[PDB]
Amino acid sequence: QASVSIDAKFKAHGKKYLGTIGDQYTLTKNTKNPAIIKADFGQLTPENSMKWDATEPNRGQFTFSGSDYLVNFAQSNGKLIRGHTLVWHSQLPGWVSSITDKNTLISVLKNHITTVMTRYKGKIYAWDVLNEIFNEDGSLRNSVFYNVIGEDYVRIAFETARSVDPNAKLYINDYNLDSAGYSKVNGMVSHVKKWLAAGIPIDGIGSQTHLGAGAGSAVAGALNALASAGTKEIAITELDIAGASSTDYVNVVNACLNQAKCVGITVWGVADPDSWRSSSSPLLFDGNYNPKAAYNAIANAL
Ligand SMILES: O[C@@H]1[C@@H](O)[C@@H](O[C@@H]2CO[C@@H](O)[C@H](O)[C@H]2O)OC[C@H]1O
Ligand SMILES: O[C@@H]1[C@@H](O)[C@H](O)OC[C@H]1O
Repeated sequence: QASVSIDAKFKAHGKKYLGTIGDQYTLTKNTKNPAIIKADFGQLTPENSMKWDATEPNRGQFTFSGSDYLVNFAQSNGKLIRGHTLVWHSQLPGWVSSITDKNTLISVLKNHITTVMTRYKGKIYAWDVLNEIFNEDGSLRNSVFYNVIGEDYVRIAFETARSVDPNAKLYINDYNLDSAGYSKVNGMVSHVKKWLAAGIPIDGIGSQTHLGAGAGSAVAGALNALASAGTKEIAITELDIAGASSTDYVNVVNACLNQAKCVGITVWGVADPDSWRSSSSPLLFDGNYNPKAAYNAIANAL
């Protein structure tokens, strides 16, 4: 655990949290990891326990052991939680993707959203209702949901989510929204304006922010551009930067700090060895679960 909590320092600027991710393995693999989470972060996103493949492996049959643990740990330690993720084309059981009937897919889709959201109703700050539904060029991704249900699945998803748990912030998450003018950023903005104008309850836009070294400085403008979509809020949801330089991290932290709609940042992992991009050392803590230079730099910028 670092002595100075960046989550604390960020919140002091009026932000909601600066968090990270977790699940049974990482929260138990050693003493430092959970100690770091408790000491320096204020929000948690289940790394994999809440995805479709892990919550509904077989039609209408749920398995909540893993998610229950993540949620319970967070709730027990005063950490906000971001559910992730309800609708996505990846980490999706074959039984779902094989469905060809629209009404059948809608029934299933709603049942999944409901059963999962209901189980943690009132304990979830924000849900990534939809995840990565855009092609890089701004058009809608042709996932089973899009091919079978069509564009109406967006409305069906958010509206169901909104009714099941009106206390959660409904989000649409996506990566590569890292620079103003990027096709995906424009596609996200234009679609969201359309949807919001149609009455679809979209409370925020989630920007993963999985960056390469040197892409930090361009994040501020992307955030500004996303702000034009018109959602109540926005947030950096799955942050990690190859090289984890202090410059990239401070830039990204400032990108959020100086944008009124950015409620918080969630770093996709605690220490390097546990990173899904470990080979790039893209996290704030190293192999020894010790603060890297970037962590201290972020702290001193706040
Ligand atoms: O295998 C897991 C990965 O899928 C990853 O989780 C994913 C990373 O990519 C993002 O698009 C998704 O939003 C996120 O949930 O990180 C954990 C790995 O173990
Ligand atoms: O432990 C579970 C809890 O996490 C969930 O919120 O409500 C149902 C319980 O069984």
